[PDB]
Amino acid sequence: GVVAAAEKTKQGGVLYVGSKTKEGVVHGVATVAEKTKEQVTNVGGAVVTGVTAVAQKTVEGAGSIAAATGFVK
Amino acid sequence: GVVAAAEKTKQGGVLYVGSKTKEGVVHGVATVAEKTKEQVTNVGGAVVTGVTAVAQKTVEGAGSIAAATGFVK
Amino acid sequence: GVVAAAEKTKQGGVLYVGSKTKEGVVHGVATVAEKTKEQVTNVGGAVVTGVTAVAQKTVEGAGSIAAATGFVK
Amino acid sequence: GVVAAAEKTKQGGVLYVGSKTKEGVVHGVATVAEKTKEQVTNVGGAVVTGVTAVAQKTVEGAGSIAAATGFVK
Amino acid sequence: GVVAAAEKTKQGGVLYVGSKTKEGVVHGVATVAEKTKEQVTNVGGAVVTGVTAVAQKTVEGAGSIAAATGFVK
Amino acid sequence: GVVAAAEKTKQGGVLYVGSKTKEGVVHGVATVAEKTKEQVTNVGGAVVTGVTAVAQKTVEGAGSIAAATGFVK
Amino acid sequence: GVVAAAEKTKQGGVLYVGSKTKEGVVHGVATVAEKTKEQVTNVGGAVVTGVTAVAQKTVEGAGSIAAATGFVK
Amino acid sequence: GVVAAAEKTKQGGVLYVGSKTKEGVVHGVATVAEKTKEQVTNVGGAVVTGVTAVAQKTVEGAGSIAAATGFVK
Amino acid sequence: GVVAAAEKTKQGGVLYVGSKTKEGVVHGVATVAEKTKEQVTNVGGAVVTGVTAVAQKTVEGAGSIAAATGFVK
Amino acid sequence: GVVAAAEKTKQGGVLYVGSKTKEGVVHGVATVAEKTKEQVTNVGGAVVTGVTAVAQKTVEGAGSIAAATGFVK
Repeated sequence: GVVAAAEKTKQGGVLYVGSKTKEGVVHGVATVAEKTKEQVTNVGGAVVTGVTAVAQKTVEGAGSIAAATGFVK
Repeated sequence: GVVAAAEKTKQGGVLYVGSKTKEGVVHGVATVAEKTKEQVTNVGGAVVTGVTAVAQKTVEGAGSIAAATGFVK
Repeated sequence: GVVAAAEKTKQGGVLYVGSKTKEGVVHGVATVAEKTKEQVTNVGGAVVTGVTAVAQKTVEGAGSIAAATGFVK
Repeated sequence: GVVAAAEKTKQGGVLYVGSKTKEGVVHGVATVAEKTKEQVTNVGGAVVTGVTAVAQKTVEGAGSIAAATGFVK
Repeated sequence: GVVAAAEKTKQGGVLYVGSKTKEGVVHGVATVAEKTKEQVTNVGGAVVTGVTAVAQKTVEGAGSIAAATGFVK
Repeated sequence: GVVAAAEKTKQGGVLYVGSKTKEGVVHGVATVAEKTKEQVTNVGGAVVTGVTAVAQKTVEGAGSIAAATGFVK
Repeated sequence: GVVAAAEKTKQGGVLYVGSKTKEGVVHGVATVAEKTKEQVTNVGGAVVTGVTAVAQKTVEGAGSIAAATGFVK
Repeated sequence: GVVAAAEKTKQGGVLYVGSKTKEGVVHGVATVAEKTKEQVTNVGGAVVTGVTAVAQKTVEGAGSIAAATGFVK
Repeated sequence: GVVAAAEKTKQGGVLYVGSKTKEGVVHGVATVAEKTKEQVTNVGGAVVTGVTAVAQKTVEGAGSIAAATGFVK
Repeated sequence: GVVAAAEKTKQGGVLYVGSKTKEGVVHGVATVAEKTKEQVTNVGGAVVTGVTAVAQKTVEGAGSIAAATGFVK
């Protein structure tokens, strides 16, 4: 039983980023592999992957990830 | 049983990013592989992958990911 | 049983991004592979993949992903 | 049983992006593969893949993805 | 049983994008493959794939995707 | 005085190339340019530009090239 | 005075190349440039630019190249 | 005075190359430049630029190159 | 006076190369530059630039190169 | 006076190379530069630049190179 559950129940500044760059090489979430069996990537949140990466008020509610990998059994 | 469930029940500034760049190479969520069996990528959230990547108020409710990979059984 | 369920029940600033770039190469969610069996990509959220990628108020309700991969059984 | 269910029941700023770019190459959700068996891509959300990719208020309700891949059984 | 169900029951700013670009090459959701068996792409949401890709208020209700691929049985 | 002069006065094996290729992209003598004034290409000899390029006993006599480029004077 | 002169006065084995290739990209004599004034390419000899490039007994007599470039004077 | 002169006056084995390759990228004589004034390439000899480049008995007589570049004077 | 002169006056084994390669990237004579004035490349000899580059008995007579670059005077 | 002169006057084994390689990246004669004035490359001899580079009996006669660079005078 691989169960994920999420509930969100609502009974309802300045951010300056000045970037000046030359030759920007960016890798974010990388999985490099040879001779694998499983390559699982779950993103319940945020992956902000700029050369200028700004993430404001981003992952702000009720996230659930349930990963079951392998299980030769 | 691979179950994902999500509920969202609602009973209802300045962000400056100035980027100046030359030669921007960006990789976000990469899975590079040789001789795999499974390559799973679930995105219940956000993958913001610019050279200028801004993510404001992004992943803000009730996300569920249920991944079951492999299971030779 | 691979079940995903999502419910959303509603009983109801400034963001400046100035980008100036030369030679922008961007990869977002990449799965590169040789000799796989499965290549699954579920996007219940957002994949914003510019050279200038802005994502405002994006993934804001009731997402569910249920992936079951492999299962040689 | 591969079931996906989604319900949405409703009982009912400034975003400037100024981009100036030369030589923009963009890849979004890529699955590159040799000798696969399955290549599944489900998009219940948004894939915004510009050179200037803006996604405002985008994935805002009741998404469900249920993927079952493989199952040699 | 590969079932998808969706219900939507309704009992009922400024976004400037100024893009100036030369040589824009854009790939969105790509599945490139040699020697596959299945290549499935379901889009229950949005795939906005410009050189200038804007997606405002886009994927805003009751989406369901149920994919069952493979199943050698 | 841009002078070229050539005189040729005559008082008068096995070469196996087995090529097997897929996806061959070949560029030979390329001059790629933006905002030039002169683009001169003189070929007094041989430019053999195959995917399988064999040149046997090719440039075997009395070649002269006299190039004068620019000369703002 | 840009002078080239060439005179050729004549008072008169096994080469196996077995190539097996996939994805061959070949560039030979390339001049890539932005904001030039002169782009001169003289070939008095041989430019053999295959994926399989064989040049046997090729540039075998009396070649002359006289290049005068620029000369703001 | 930019003078080139060449005279050739004639008073008159096994080479096995077995190549097996995947993903061959080859650059030979490259001049890559931004904001130049002169880009001169003289080839009085041989440029053999394969993925399998064999050059047998190639540049075997009387070559002359006379390059005069610049000369602001 | 930029003079080149060449004279060639004639009063007249086994080489096995077995190459097996994957992912071969080859650069030969490269001149990469930003903000130059002159980019001169004279080849009176041989530039053999394979992934498998064999050069047998190649540059075997009477080569002359006379380069005069710059000369602000 | 930039003079080059060459004269060649003629009054007239086993070499096994077994190479097996994966991921070969080769750079030969490279001149990488930012803010130059002159970039001169004279090749009166041989530049053999394989992943498997064999040069047998190659530069075997009468080569002359006369380079004069700069000379602000």
